[PDB]
Amino acid sequence: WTTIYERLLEIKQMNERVTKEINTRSTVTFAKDLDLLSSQLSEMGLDFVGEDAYKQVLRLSRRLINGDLEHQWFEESL
DNA sequence: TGTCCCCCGCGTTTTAACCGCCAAGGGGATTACTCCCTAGTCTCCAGGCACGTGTCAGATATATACATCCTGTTCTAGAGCGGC
Repeated sequence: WTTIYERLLEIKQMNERVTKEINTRSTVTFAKDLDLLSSQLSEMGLDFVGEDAYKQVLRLSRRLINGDLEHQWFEESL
């Protein structure tokens, strides 16, 4: 329990920085023109944009325990 | 018959083998729609089969000729003996 608690503390302490990192993810428009952005997790909804990172990680852990997340995709998302 | 070197029995230390556990994602298995081509005939005709036959390559034949193998004779090297 203390190990899981400290892991989630490590998640939450930098959460206020990563949340504004993905919220202000300034995608360059030139790569938008000829389609080089990584849209692998954007197709099935594993992206973190427009939403708090900790709550999304909580739902991700819930579905990861549920066994319908295709583990390596959750690995790449993290 | 001998030998010696090639293989077996055993001590030690790694080493990957098997089972313990977890996902992954191509992939075997199943179901369904549909579409091509293969089952089944009609007719025929042109390639395939039975018959007939001139013929041209193979076999028989034999003196001739290969052709290699066996054997006899001679050449040369090696060991033994005798003299200086």
